[PDB]
Amino acid sequence: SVKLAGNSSLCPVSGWAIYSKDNSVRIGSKGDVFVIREPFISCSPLECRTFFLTQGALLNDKHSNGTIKDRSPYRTLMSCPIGEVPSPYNSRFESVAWSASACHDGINWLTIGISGPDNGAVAVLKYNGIITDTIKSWRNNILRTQESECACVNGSCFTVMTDGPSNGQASYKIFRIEKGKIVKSVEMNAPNYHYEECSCYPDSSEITCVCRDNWHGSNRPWVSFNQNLEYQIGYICSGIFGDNPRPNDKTGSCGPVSSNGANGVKGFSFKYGNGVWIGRTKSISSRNGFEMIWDPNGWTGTDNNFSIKQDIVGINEWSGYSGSFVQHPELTGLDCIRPCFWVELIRGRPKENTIWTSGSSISFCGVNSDTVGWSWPDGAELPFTID
Amino acid sequence: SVKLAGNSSLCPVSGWAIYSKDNSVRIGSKGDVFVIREPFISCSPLECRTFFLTQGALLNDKHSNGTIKDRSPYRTLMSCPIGEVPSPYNSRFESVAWSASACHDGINWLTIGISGPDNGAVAVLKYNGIITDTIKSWRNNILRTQESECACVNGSCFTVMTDGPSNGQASYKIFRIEKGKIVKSVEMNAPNYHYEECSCYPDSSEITCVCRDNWHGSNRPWVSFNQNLEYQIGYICSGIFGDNPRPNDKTGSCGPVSSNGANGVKGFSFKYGNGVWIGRTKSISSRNGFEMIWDPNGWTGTDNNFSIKQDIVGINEWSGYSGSFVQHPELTGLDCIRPCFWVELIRGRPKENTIWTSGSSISFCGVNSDTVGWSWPDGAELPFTID
Amino acid sequence: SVKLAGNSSLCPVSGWAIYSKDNSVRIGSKGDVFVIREPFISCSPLECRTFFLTQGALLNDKHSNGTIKDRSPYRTLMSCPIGEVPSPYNSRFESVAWSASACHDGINWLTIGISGPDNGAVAVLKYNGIITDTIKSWRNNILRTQESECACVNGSCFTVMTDGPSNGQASYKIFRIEKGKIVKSVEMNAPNYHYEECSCYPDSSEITCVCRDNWHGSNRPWVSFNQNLEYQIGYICSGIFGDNPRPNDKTGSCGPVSSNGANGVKGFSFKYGNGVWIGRTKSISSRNGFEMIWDPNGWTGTDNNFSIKQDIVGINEWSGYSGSFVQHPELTGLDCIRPCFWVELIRGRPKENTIWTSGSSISFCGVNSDTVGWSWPDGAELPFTID
Amino acid sequence: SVKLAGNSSLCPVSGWAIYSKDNSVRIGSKGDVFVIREPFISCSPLECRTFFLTQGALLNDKHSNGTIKDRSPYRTLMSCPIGEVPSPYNSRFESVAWSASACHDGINWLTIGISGPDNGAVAVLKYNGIITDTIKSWRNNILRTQESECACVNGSCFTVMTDGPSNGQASYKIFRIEKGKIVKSVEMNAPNYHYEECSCYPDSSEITCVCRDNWHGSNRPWVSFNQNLEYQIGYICSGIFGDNPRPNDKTGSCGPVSSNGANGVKGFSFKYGNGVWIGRTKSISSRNGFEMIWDPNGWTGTDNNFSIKQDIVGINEWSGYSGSFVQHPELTGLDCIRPCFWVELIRGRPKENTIWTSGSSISFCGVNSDTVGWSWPDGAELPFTID
Ligand SMILES: *[C@@H]1O[C@H](CO)[C@@H](O[C@@H]2O[C@H](CO)[C@@H](O)[C@H](O)[C@H]2NC(C)=O)[C@H](O)[C@H]1NC(C)=O
Ligand SMILES: *[C@@H]1O[C@H](CO)[C@@H](O[C@@H]2O[C@H](CO)[C@@H](O)[C@H](O)[C@H]2NC(C)=O)[C@H](O)[C@H]1NC(C)=O
Ligand SMILES: CO[C@@H]([C@@H]1OC(C(=O)O)=C[C@H](NC(=N)N)[C@H]1NC(C)=O)[C@H](O)CO
Ligand SMILES: CO[C@@H]([C@@H]1OC(C(=O)O)=C[C@H](NC(=N)N)[C@H]1NC(C)=O)[C@H](O)CO
Ligand SMILES: CO[C@@H]([C@@H]1OC(C(=O)O)=C[C@H](NC(=N)N)[C@H]1NC(C)=O)[C@H](O)CO
Ligand SMILES: CO[C@@H]([C@@H]1OC(C(=O)O)=C[C@H](NC(=N)N)[C@H]1NC(C)=O)[C@H](O)CO
Ligand SMILES: *[C@@H]1O[C@H](CO)[C@@H](O)[C@H](O)[C@H]1NC(C)=O
Ligand SMILES: *[C@@H]1O[C@H](CO)[C@@H](O)[C@H](O)[C@H]1NC(C)=O
Ligand SMILES: *[C@@H]1O[C@H](CO)[C@@H](O)[C@H](O)[C@H]1NC(C)=O
Ligand SMILES: *[C@@H]1O[C@H](CO)[C@@H](O)[C@H](O)[C@H]1NC(C)=O
Ligand SMILES: [Ca+2]
Ligand SMILES: [Ca+2]
Ligand SMILES: [Ca+2]
Ligand SMILES: [Ca+2]
Ligand SMILES: [Ca+2]
Ligand SMILES: [Ca+2]
Ligand SMILES: [Ca+2]
Ligand SMILES: [Ca+2]
Ligand SMILES: [Ca+2]
Repeated sequence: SVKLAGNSSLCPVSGWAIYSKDNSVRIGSKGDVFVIREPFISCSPLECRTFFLTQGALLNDKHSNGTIKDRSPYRTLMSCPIGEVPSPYNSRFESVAWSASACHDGINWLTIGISGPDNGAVAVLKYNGIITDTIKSWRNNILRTQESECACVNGSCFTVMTDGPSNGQASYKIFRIEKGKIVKSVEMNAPNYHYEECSCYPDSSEITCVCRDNWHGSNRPWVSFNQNLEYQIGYICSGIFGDNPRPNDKTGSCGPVSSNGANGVKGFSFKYGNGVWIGRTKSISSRNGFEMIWDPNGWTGTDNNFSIKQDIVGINEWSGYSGSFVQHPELTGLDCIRPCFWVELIRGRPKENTIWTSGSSISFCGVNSDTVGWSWPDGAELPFTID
Repeated sequence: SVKLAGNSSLCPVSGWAIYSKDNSVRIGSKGDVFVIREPFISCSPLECRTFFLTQGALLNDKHSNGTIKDRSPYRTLMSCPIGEVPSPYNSRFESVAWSASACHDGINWLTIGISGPDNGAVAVLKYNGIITDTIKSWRNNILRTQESECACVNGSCFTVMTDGPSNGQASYKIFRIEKGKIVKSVEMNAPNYHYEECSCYPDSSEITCVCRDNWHGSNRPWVSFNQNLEYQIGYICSGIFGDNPRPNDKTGSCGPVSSNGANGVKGFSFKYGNGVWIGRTKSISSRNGFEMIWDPNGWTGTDNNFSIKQDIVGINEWSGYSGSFVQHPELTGLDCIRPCFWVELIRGRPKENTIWTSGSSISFCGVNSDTVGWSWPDGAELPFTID
Repeated sequence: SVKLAGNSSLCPVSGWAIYSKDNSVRIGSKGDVFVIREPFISCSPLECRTFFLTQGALLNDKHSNGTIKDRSPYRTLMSCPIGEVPSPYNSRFESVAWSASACHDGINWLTIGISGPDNGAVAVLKYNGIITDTIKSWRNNILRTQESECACVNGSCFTVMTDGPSNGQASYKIFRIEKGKIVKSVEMNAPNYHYEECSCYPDSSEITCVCRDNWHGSNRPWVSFNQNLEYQIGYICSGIFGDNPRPNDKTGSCGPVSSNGANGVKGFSFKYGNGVWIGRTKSISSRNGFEMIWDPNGWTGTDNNFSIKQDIVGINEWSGYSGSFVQHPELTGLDCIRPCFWVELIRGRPKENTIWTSGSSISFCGVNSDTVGWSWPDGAELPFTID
Repeated sequence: SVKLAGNSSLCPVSGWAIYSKDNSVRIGSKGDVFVIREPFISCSPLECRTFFLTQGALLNDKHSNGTIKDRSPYRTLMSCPIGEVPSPYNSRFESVAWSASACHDGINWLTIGISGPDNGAVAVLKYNGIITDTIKSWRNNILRTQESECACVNGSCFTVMTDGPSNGQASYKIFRIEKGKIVKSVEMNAPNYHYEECSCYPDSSEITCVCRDNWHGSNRPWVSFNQNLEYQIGYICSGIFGDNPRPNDKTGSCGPVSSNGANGVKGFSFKYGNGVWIGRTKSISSRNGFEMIWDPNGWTGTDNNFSIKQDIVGINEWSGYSGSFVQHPELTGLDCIRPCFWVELIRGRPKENTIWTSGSSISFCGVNSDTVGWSWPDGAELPFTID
């Protein structure tokens, strides 16, 4: 039993092979499946698990009513083996939460679950299911975190949290956590930046996060840092805009792109030098479709040219949140950190005429062997009996 | 694999961080969830489990009819991982019982399950699921026990049982149990006292129990003892009355407070010198709401002043039973015994127009980092389809 | 990991403490519970499991139709932890079978499952879930076995099988099995005897079986043997008749009691010298009620006097099959083999107006501490929605 | 933990003893059971598992509509313990796939799952649930594989894949895989042959596959090879034709039998010198019934005589796919590789008036002790409530 090193580089990849699909909503039509949203994947040296925020209710039951709502005392962070439907019969309880993160340092699971009132939320940190720390809202305005896996390097795991307005300047903090205890934090000095729901991963002993600007950027902000939390900040320069909503592709900016900049969706990207693997919706205006784009100079370059595009979900199909997750050499036996990603497929409100909102998931892992584009949509037929 | 020492002191705490919430009733609207009551939490060196008394039926089924009833041949003690719904598909069978206790000595689980007729009930003791002892009613009047975890110190576990009237003087016995075998017992000499449903915990090699006086006390009786069963008795002196029902807060008594003293509810409190952490309903007349109060001299002082109050369940929401559970250093890695507590959220009869009665649960653990008050209620919408 | 010795004597006991109750039928009203019958319990050095013959269908589903039928290609032997409901979600598959036995030798599980046509049934023997042997019908007339646990001594396990008429002289064979392989068998020379559904247990290195005479005995036949299959045969002499149906208690016989001798029910008894613990229905004419009787000279004496009687199921409640199971010192840490027993509570056809037949179960273990009589019935309300 | 040797010979067997039956469709009438097809069994040194292709839906739910369809983005390869129903609550997720294979090399599970578009499908290979390789369609015409277990010898596992027309000459490749990585492949030079859905097993360090000719053969093609992929090809010569559909038994051919040669069904056979154990439907025109036939010179001889026939499923009952699986000495303790087989029992479309298509399964293992023929059919009553 040993700590993840996290000191090797990210595996370069040429394409994405499908890894999992849970068909949660299709199955929940009859089976006992949690109403969920904000799912994410995270692995240990032994297994990969799907984490998710339940709504404390099951699909096709009356208690799924009004589940478009983001926060409540009923939401809980739970997890199950990857690819399985989130059910009360196969799910491990993690924490009470309407915002969350989780990651394995090689020894145990760290989970972070935020609950409580909007004006004084509290993040409860657990290590091996034991409460080890808490951090309370410092701006009294919806303390919130990744909704994807934290990143671990040599026994230290890192996350980002935000507190403050969703439509203006907020406050962003980076945390270093050891055995579930916060050992260091720093507030990012990022005037005119907006960070939410960061997708963070380790790469050569350091952490890179690609996040969501809900205020005024249709491209994605990023923050990178070493174990001592010495950080750098910026925005993805590519004219291949990564957020949703967004403008049509055109000349980009290394700062926040104001056009269609308000609102957004959780997403991710993988940096490789000046290049970037961009995951994004296919629609510029709604959470529909998904695609992976390789842009060889997209991290630092502003043009809208790219080299590779791989279809993941058809433009006429619902998508939603997406996030990175990695597989360490301790798990794979490789000499690099393998990048994977998941996509949330959201069904129900507000776009569909149901009483409920829930999602299923798909995931892919990066490879250098042959791959293919396609569409792996949710596939449920709405409305349900309960609607 | 080693016996719990139980020789360190109780961890002082400034607040309570939320630990679990199962949403059992909300989920049971569709899912296969046991009708239950009298749940409690108990931990081993490895995990924490929710124990509970089923009614041998599932929610939203006709067999849940009449489950306001306390005792029957169908009630069974079962357990599942903390935070999960009590289902036939994830629950371990423990014992046949309509009253129960359980605890882990560091090596194995001890469970105590009382079943049989009101005039001759028998407690069946199990160690690692094997019957190790029995104790039969000695007053022929509803032998009954904790409905929360027993307490273990250096290979010996302790509990309290009551036999006799619920509305007058009864008989109370303390038991010392080793590997599931009763090695010693003593009858408490407590004229004018009434003890039921004790919440007991270890603290510096000795046991402290805070219980329910159903006869004539609106404050809570307590009994403490060493491994030798040499005991002391009294009542919590604070004018912050702990039982339900109870009078409005006023000058208290170190004896039983007669005002609104009849009837009651299972509860708990944590002693710290002259001070006390009091968990109680918010309503003085019904099982509604829940709050934690820190009263620096409430154990021995009679005034109605206090220093800290933390909201747990809103006054307009149903609560019910509550009980202590601890986490030992063998589990946490701390240098003290950590105090936690659970709350039963009762739904159905008699206050609601259903055919059934059942509960869900929430739990919290004590910390010295930042916390927040809120309301984490049951959240089910009654009546159900079966009603 | 070591073979059960089985060389200590049976623990003498003064009473029976309740061990488990699954409430299968009550729960199956909504939950996904197998339609079953012929359940039995058996333990390893680590755990105790309920074995049972499914009807390849669930309660309250149309496929439960006609399940009064004894034999079909759909019946399967499965098992789950004791006290849990037999569900597709918690049950281990053992074998395809409409008659069965099983037991643990201390190393692995032996299971015996008989399937195939009435005129050529085949018993499939498995050791650790791997087929190790088969034995085919030798009289071409419904090869059938214990429907309770086989008995193991020093790495050898033993069972009894019957082939031939249910209403006249049949053929009875004893088998010695090692690691799932039949190493020896012998045909019992028992003219005028009838043996079915034996309840066998180990006691001082030898095996004692108490069985069912379906031909012409209202008392129970027995067969005992050593590891070399050298056997003795007889009938329980007590005037406290053990079968169902049976006459009112009166002077008994050490041979088959012809009065009400036809038909019967699976049962058990524990021999202690000239004495016997008798488990039986309360009704002399139907499968209702259950009681344990201690008759100090009932094994060899013909009078109808007895010393102890303990109620188990009320006479106005349904019972059914019953069988012995033991707990070895390797499991309990005792210096003797502890006797326990289970009772099948049959609901549905032919006595009740349903389309189906199924059972739940209760179990008890022998102790020398205080116990109490009561009634722990099935408790389901029939008919069900499907009827 | 050690690699399977696979160097012993196949165990000669005289008959087949029933091993498992899951009753999936009967149970799925009420329970939460996946709609599935193309099930198969495969074992490790420790356990045997049922693999299967779900339709991302449950029985008796509207999402089972149209499941006669072979390929979709919703189909997933999952597995559960043998004999258990495939449920979301007991099934492990393996891969996203509408065609698949899997096998254990003694250390870990290899799974192969093909998904993507018909004109560019991709096989994703996993070792211990981690993606280790991919192979993409080379003829752009429905890349497809075994639908039964791959075969492992000394740390190398082997499979066969096909790409191209289902009604004419296609392309067939053999693969050698080590720890989930393709280390060698070769295209079979088989003009006028057609290979699909091979059932492959190890025997004396080499691999033998019996497959399906969908083009123009009513007998079955075979391919055998050593670890070096040096292969031999041919057709089973016996006049006891093995495919479905097929002509009435008559003089056979060692080449493809054109009569009723178009179309077919997945099947298997076990070679013993010039002899062959043939598993086949009972009907020559439809997927009904199943039987095992021993033909002492059927591998190389063209006559229609045989020595042994054992009934498995009645001619008036539905069958479907069938495939071999083996149990290695590492699992059984035998000095040979034991032959077993499974049968898919298909219910629904196109032969039955339902909206759905799904299957249950039975399995048998070869023995030299006594066995019996019978019929162990699916047993579900169609249509269902959803139809
Ligand atoms: C979910 O919530 C909606 C809104 O409360 C429910 O629809 C309402 O039903 C109530 C009671 O019949 C009426 O007073 C309103 O007119 C309805 N509102 C609307 C907008 O239709 C709905 O019944 C709930 N669904 C379930 C399954 O409980
Ligand atoms: C169980 O079986 C019985 C007997 O087949 C079914 O009752 C029959 O229903 C059929 C079709 O409606 C009628 O032809 C007969 O008149 C009925 N027989 C009797 C004795 O009532 C019954 O419907 C089945 N139950 C279920 C749930 O499938
Ligand atoms: C308030 O909305 C935020 C979150 O956005 C949304 C979404 O579907 O866009 C889901 C979350 N739901 C949950 N995590 N439960 C949010 N975040 C929270 C904390 O509400 C947003 O990033 C603006 O601040
Ligand atoms: C008789 O009522 C006692 C118990 O009261 C409570 C209650 O909700 O107040 C539930 C229990 N239900 C169960 N434990 N099943 C009781 N205790 C019993 C043994 O009935 C009380 O303490 C008075 O003696
Ligand atoms: C034929 O009846 C025999 C069995 O009896 C009965 C019963 O409820 O009485 C249940 C069984 N059901 C099953 N084991 N499935 C039987 N035995 C069998 C093999 O049918 C009897 O002992 C006479 O020979
Ligand atoms: C196209 O049909 C092929 C397969 O046929 C069968 C069948 O029931 O006959 C089911 C499969 N279903 C799945 N494996 N999902 C097929 N194979 C595929 C890849 O569709 C056939 O062998 C001809 O090429
Ligand atoms: C990464 O960490 C491992 C484990 O400590 C160490 O042995 C190795 O030197 C590091 N790798 C590199 C490339 O620095
Ligand atoms: C508590 O028990 C432990 C374990 O035996 C012992 O080593 C230690 O001395 C004790 N601690 C105190 C403070 O007495
Ligand atoms: C029973 O078997 C044990 C284990 O082999 C042996 O040591 C012991 O002598 C036996 N007990 C008796 C009473 O003979
Ligand atoms: C088969 O493999 C085993 C394991 O390596 C080896 O020891 C043995 O010699 C082989 N058996 C034969 C018959 O070659
Ligand atoms: Ca934005
Ligand atoms: Ca570019
Ligand atoms: Ca009171
Ligand atoms: Ca005070
Ligand atoms: Ca259900
Ligand atoms: Ca009889
Ligand atoms: Ca007598
Ligand atoms: Ca063909
Ligand atoms: Ca021949």
